[PDB]
Amino acid sequence: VNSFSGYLKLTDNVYIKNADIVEEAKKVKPTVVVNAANVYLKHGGGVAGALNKATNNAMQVESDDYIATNGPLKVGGSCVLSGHNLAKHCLHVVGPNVNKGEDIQLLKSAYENFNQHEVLLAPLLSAGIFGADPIHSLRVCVDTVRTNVYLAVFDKNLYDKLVSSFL
Ligand SMILES: CO[C@H]1O[C@H](COP(=O)(O)OP(=O)(O)OC[C@H]2O[C@@H](n3cnc4c(N)ncnc43)[C@H](O)[C@@H]2O)[C@@H](O)[C@H]1O
Repeated sequence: VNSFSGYLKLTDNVYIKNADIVEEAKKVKPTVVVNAANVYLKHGGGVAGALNKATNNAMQVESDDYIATNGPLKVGGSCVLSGHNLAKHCLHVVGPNVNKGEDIQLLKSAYENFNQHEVLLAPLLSAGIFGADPIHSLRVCVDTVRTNVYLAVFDKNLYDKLVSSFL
């Protein structure tokens, strides 16, 4: 469990690696993998689609069942579901959809959900299709998360820009 390796330490509790979060989950066997979700847990692409594909669609079946019973999440909110074959648990976190006008301050609330877990494998919330500036998402993560977060950044150019901008 939690076999993290090859990360660059950014702060006392935030680590970063240029990697596909799916390949990391398979190597690391984390207690918790974070999904960058929407409020309906419809895992249509990005991190969410990659995680769902790696669970052979079991994540989407489980998510549909949960939402049908319980209703949508709130923006900035989260829910723990099974991690299936990738992790013990998946923490589905809804960052704000900045491009659609949702309040970017909810990125703080989104990252605050990480603090209920001692160690997490995670992506940069809202930094893809939701349109938040990745450097900003990293800054909010560093300022908000107090537990141990291992960030997987798939794109090499972005990873280099994030590490350069942080260094
Ligand atoms: C389309 O629907 C989905 O996207 C919506 C949520 O959008 P988001 O902006 O919060 O998250 P996204 O996943 O787009 O990117 C977050 C960050 O992870 C990077 N990245 C992408 N794939 C990655 C991978 N396999 N491994 C590591 N890093 C990855 C991105 O380059 C970006 O920096 C929601 O509706 C959801 O169902």
